[PDB]
Amino acid sequence: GSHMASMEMNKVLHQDLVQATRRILKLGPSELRVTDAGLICKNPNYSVCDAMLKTDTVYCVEYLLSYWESRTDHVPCFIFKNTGCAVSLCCFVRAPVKLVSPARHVGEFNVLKVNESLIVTLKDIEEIKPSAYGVLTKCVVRKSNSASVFNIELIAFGPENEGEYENLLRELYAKKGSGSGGSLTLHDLHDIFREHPELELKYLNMMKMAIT
Repeated sequence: GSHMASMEMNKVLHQDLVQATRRILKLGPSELRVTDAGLICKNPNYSVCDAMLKTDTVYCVEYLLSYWESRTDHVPCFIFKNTGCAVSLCCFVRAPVKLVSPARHVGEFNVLKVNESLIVTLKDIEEIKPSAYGVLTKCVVRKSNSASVFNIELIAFGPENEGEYENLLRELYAKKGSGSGGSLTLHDLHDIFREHPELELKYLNMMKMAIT
């Protein structure tokens, strides 16, 4: 989390973030490029890991950003890059300060050319997402009709069944909110899931219904 952080603590953090990225994004075994752990929390211009995204596949980008924030205590910054025939999501502990390509922040629909950086942060997602309780923002990459271009859409998702979702939240409230009026926030979820990882699987498994 700083240039003076110990190698030992950095290695645990690096392993945590890499494993969580594979799990939360449901990546195949070869779909994550990992930067050497020796670089973490020093030069901010290097990512920790880059996820190689498939097209037409839902990715839980808001939840991943929120998880990283919970583990690092820094504001994460993920950057979509088009390497010619694939999009990578390059995951940084903190925003880089010099990028190879000109950069802009996501909206709901985006066209991603090669040698463009497309930044997504929690601040961007908060601006774009609905106000409804419990929504999570996902991203989907689509093949463009144009060569060397991909489209990236951000989509709101909710639970498949309200009642089963409510029953899961009840299990979380039995572990205990930090939100307005004692309601659970996503940061409450990360804290509970740290101690109850079986509930985290049950939660993510149900957040699969695109919202109107």
